[PDB]
Amino acid sequence: MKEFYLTVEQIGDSIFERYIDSNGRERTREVEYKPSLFAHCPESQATKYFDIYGKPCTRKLFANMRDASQWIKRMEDIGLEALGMDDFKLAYLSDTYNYEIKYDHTKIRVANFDIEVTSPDGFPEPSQAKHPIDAITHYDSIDDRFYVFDLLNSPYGNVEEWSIEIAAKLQEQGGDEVPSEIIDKIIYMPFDNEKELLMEYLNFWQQKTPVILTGWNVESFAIPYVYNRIKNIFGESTAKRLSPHRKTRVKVIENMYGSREIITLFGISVLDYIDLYKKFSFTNQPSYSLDYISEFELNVGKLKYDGPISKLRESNHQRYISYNIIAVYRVLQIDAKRQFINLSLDMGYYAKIQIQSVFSPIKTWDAIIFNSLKEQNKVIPQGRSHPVQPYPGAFVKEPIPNRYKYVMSFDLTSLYPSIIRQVNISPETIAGTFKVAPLHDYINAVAERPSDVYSCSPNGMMYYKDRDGVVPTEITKVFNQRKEHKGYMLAAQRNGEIIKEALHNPNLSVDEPLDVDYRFDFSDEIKEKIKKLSAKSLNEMLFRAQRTEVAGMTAQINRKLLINSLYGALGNVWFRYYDLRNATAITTFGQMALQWIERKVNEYLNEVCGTEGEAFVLYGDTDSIYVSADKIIDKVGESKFRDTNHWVDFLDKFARERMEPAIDRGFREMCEYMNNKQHLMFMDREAIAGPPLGSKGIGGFWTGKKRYALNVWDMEGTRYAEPKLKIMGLETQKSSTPKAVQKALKECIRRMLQEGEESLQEYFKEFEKEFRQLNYISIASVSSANNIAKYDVGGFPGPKCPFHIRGILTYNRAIKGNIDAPQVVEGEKVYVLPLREGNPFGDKCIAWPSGTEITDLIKDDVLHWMDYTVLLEKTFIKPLEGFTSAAKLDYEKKASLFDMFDF
DNA sequence: TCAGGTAAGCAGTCCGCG
DNA sequence: GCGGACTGCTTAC
Ligand SMILES: Nc1ccn([C@H]2C[C@H](O)[C@@H](COP(=O)(O)OP(=O)(O)OP(=O)(O)O)O2)c(=O)n1
Ligand SMILES: [Ca+2]
Ligand SMILES: [Ca+2]
Ligand SMILES: [Ca+2]
Repeated sequence: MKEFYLTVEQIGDSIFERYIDSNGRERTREVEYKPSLFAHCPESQATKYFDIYGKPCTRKLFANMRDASQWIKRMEDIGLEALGMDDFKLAYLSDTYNYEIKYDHTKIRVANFDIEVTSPDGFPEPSQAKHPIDAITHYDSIDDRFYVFDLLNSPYGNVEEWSIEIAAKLQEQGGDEVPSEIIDKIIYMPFDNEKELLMEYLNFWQQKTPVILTGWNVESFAIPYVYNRIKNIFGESTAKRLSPHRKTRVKVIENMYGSREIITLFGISVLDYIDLYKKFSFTNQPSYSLDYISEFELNVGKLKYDGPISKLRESNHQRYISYNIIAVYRVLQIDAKRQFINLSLDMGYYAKIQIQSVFSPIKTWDAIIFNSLKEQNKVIPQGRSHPVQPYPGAFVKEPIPNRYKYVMSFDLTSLYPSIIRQVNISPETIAGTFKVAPLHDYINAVAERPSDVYSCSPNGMMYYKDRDGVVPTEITKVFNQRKEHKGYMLAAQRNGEIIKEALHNPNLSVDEPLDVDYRFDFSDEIKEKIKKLSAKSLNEMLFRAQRTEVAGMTAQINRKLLINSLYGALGNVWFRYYDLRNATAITTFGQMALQWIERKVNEYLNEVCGTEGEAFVLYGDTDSIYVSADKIIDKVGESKFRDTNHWVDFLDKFARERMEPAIDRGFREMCEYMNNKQHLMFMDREAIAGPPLGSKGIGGFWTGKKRYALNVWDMEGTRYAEPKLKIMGLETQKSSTPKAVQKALKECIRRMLQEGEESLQEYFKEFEKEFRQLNYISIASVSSANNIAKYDVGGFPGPKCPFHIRGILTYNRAIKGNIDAPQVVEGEKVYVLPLREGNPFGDKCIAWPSGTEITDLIKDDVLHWMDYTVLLEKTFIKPLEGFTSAAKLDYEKKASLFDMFDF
C-alpha cells in the first residue's frame, strides 16, 4: 500500500513523524529535515523557481530548520521578502507525500475518552487538578473496545466493583441500560489506588497511542486535567508520556474577554468533538452539554441520577461508572451520524496538514495552495502584517412587509466560489484597475464596458484571462467534490419522501427493510417493493435514508464551508493571500449579479404578463430572489387545478422551461459585459411555495430583511409528502427563544400559512389560556453571557447592564456562600426568567446555566415568582404581533355587527 | 468564544421629547 | 411611549 502520515511535528531541528508504512504498520521516525526557502534573484541568473508573479527566485537550502527561521528574521531586518513555506512540517509533508494521499482509516487509531473527577468544593479546575481521577473510559477504534479504568479507593469514598451484569439490565430492573451492542466490548479494570490506575493508563496509552484524540470537552477539561493530575502526582516527565515524543507545551488560548490554558501533546491530533460540532453541525444550541446534544442528535433519554454529581460516586458508584461508559458511547453515536471525524480526515489528508488544522481554513488553504504551486516549481510569497479593515459585503433587498400567496425562489449555485472562478480572481491574476461608475450604472447596463482585454468586477478590478489563477483552480476541485456529495444528499432526501408516501399504506405483513444504497434515486423495482412493505420495515428504511441524508449533508455543507472560507480568507489579515481588492471584487460582483438579475426577471415577467414597471421580485438576499407567482397562477385560474400538486407542477415547469432560460440569458449578457473568463452564474429554482388549494392559508409572509416564512411544497427538486415550513430569521429559528414558545410560534405560523386567520385566532386563544402550565425550562429565554465582571458592581448591576447579565448577578447573590452550587460560566449560555415585583431575589430577572435544572436551593422560589405575564408578552405576543401585522391578519377576533343575536 | 467573511434583525439601556 | 445611539446577541447569507 501507499504510505501515509498520521501525525507530524517539528521539535527543534527534527521532524517527528508517525506514519503508516507500505506494509500497513504504524511507525515513527525522526528526520533531520533540511528546509528550503527562496529569495528573488537577477533575471540573468538561470533558475527553475519563480514566484507567483513570474519573478525569478533562487532556492536556499538550509543545514537545519533553525537556520531557516533565523534567515527569515534577518531578511526582515534587511527589509527583503523571504519567500517559501515557513511552516516546515508542511514542506516536509509536501516532499514526503508528493502524491494524492489515499488513507486507510482502519489503520488510524482514533481514541475517545472521558474522565470522572469527584469534587466536593465546586468545579474541579484542570489547571489545579487537586482531586483524584476516579474513572476513565477510553474507547480505541482499532480494538473496538471500551477500556474502563475504575478507582475503587479514594479519599472521597471507598466503593465496590462495577457490575457489568447490573449495567446491562433495564432501568426497570434497577440497571443502567448500557446498550447491549457495547456490553461485550467493555474491558473493565478496577484499581485499589489512583497511582496504579494512572500508571496503568499510561502503559496502556504507550501501547495504544491515539493518533486522533476526541471526546467531549477533552481539549478544555479531560486532557489538561489528566496531564496536570499526573504531573502533580508523579512529576513532569511522567505526564509528558501522553506525548509519543515526550514533548508537551502549555498553550494559552486567548479570546476577547480572557484566556484559558490547554495542553499541546506533540505527536497527537486532538479533535475535541464539541469543537467539531460547533464548526461543522450548523446548529446554534441553547446548551452544549453532552446530554443536551445527545438528546438533540440521537433522541436518547436524559441520563438520570439522584443528588449532585459530587455525591454520585459515593451513593451510586454502579451508575457513576455506567454513565461514564455511556458518555463515551454517545460521542461515538453522534459521530456515526454526523461523521465529522471522517470529514476531518478527508480534509486534512487532501490539504496535507496536521489533521487538527481543519479548524483553520486559512491553514488548510495555505497548504492546498502551496502544494499546488510547488507542483509547478512556483514559490509562495511571504506572509505579511495587515491592519484589520472593514469592507463591503452582500446586497439585501428591503421587502414590503406583507403576506405573499404564491412564491417561487431562485438561488445562485455556490455564488462566491462561482464568482472567483468566473472572474478569475486570484493573487497572481490581478491585471490592473478600471475607472468605476456607480454600481447602479452597471446594474442597469448604462456604464461603459470596463475592459475589452481583461475579466472585470464592478469594484474596478481587472483579471487575466489567459489562464486560471491558483485560487480558481483549487477552489474548483473542492467545489466539484461538494457537488458530488450534495447529489447524494438530495437523492437520499428524495428517497426519504418516497418512503413517507408508502407509509400512508403500510402492508400487514412481516418482512425486512430492503438492502439499498440511499445515495441514489430508487429504481422502479425498489419503488414497487417498497409499496409492499410493512410499517416496521418502511420506518427502518426511512431512518436509514435520513442517516444517509445527514451523511451527505455533512460532506457537502462543509465542503461548501471550506470554499466559502477561501473567499473569507481573502478578507482575513492572517491569510498569505489576504487582499481586500480581491475580497471586495467578489462581494461587489455579487451585489451587481443579484440586482442585475432582479431587473432581468422583472423585465421578463412584465413582458409575459403584459404590464410595465411592476415588481415581481419581492425580495432578495446576497444571491437569491423571491418571485411573486400570483399573476402566473391567476392567468391559468385557480379553478383549473385538480389539487395542490397540480399547480406545484405547473410552477415547477414554468420555472424550469421559461424562467431559468430567461435568467441564463440575462447572466450570459452580464458575463460578456464584465468580459469574464467563464459564465458560471447558474441560478436555479429553489422553493415553490403557496397555501393548500382551496384553503384560507396565506402561503407566506415577510416582516423585513432576513425575516420571512413560506409554506413549501417543493425544494430543489424534492417534492414533499407533506408541505414544509421554511422559516428564516423569525423567533422560531432563534436559540434565544424559549423552546415551548418556538413550538407555539411555529404552530401559529403553520396555521397562518396553511389554514388562515380563524385557525390562528383559535390557537392563540388556547395558548394564552394554558401556557402557565408549561415547564419553566421550556419557557425560559436563552443567551450567551459575556463580560459578567464588567457589569458586576458589588454584586449588583452596573450602568448599562444587559438584562441577561442582570439575571446572572441576581442568581449569584441568591447562591452566595454555596461552594457546591452550579456556577454560571463566563462565555457560555444561561436560561433567563423574568421575576414579578416584590420577589425575594431583589430584581426583575434571574439566570442560571443553560441545559440544567436551576439548583433546588432556589428553584421553588423562582417558580413561585416567575413573571408569566411578562414572559408571554415579550417572547410570544410581541413576535406574533410582528408576524400578524406584516401579514395583515388579527390574532384576536375583532368585534363585528353580528355580536350579538340569538336573544 | 482559537480556528474564514459582511448585513442586519430584535432586546434592552439610557434618555430625550416641551 | 417611542425613537435614536449604543451594546449585546443572534440570525441569513
Ligand atoms: N457561511 C457562509 C454562507 C454564505 N456566505 C456567502 C458565500 C456564498 O456563496 C453566498 C451565498 O450563500 P448561500 O447560503 O446561498 O450558499 P452558496 O451559494 O455558496 O451555496 P449553495 O447555494 O450552492 O448551497 O454567501 C459566506 O461567505 N459564508
Ligand atoms: Ca446560493
Ligand atoms: Ca403498501
Ligand atoms: Ca441563498
